[PDB]
Amino acid sequence: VSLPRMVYPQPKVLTPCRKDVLVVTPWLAPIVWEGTFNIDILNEQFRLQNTTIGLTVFAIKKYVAFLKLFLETAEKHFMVGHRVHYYVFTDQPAAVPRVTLGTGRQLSVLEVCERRFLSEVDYLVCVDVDMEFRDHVGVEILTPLFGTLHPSFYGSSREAFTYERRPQSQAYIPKDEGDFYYMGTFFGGSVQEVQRLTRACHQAMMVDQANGIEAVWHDESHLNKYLLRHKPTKVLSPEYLWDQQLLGWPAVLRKLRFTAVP
Ligand SMILES: [Hg+2]
Ligand SMILES: [Hg+2]
Ligand SMILES: [Hg+2]
Ligand SMILES: [Hg+2]
Repeated sequence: VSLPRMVYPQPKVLTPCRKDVLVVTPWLAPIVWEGTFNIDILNEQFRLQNTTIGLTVFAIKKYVAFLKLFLETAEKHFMVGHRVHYYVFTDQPAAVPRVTLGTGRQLSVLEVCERRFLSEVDYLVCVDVDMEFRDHVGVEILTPLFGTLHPSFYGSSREAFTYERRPQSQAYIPKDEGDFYYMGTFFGGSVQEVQRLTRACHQAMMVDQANGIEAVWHDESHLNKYLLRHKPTKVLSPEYLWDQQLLGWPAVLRKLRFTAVP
């Protein structure tokens, strides 16, 4: 469908969008920083497709305590105006707080890549519960396949990346390979691409088990190997995954959108 008439500043062909950061990968995937996107344009494009976003979180044992703040802040900041289905995976279904949701937003509690996700959402976003949203996280992230730059490693050279370095692991990446170091959380994409990813990692991890080896950073090591060989269609800047107690608030981050809880 066509967009309506809209009034916004003209893009400036001869002005770089940012002079401080890389805003596109060498496979031409956007890297999402504040200033790169017009949110009104993007909201129109996604609303016109009647987009549903699923948000999955695991909350097991003590981690259930974090659900209240997680959901309440997602309600303020996550995909506001779009259809959202939260999927909470928990060992304690009765301890899930009753959080009031906006219209068009729903929550399922699943007691601990089901096909149920295909018929229900267009995109899946996979995060941890011990976080809170502090600023806009919206449709600018949505794409067939995305990962987020680990906040501790975005300025690192590939040699310093904590990839799995042992050739006997399926997650092995040598010193002369690697684009970015993606954090093993906050990834997502179309349901198809997310299921392909989780299926690949799950098979690689079982191969490692049979061979008596466990990757240095577990799930995250294997995510890094997957996204090296299957380039994400967007990459999110560390605005999308921050720890301000550990890392402060550098000038390169104009927004801190989704952050560790004390
Ligand atoms: Hg710009
Ligand atoms: Hg997921
Ligand atoms: Hg896995
Ligand atoms: Hg993975």
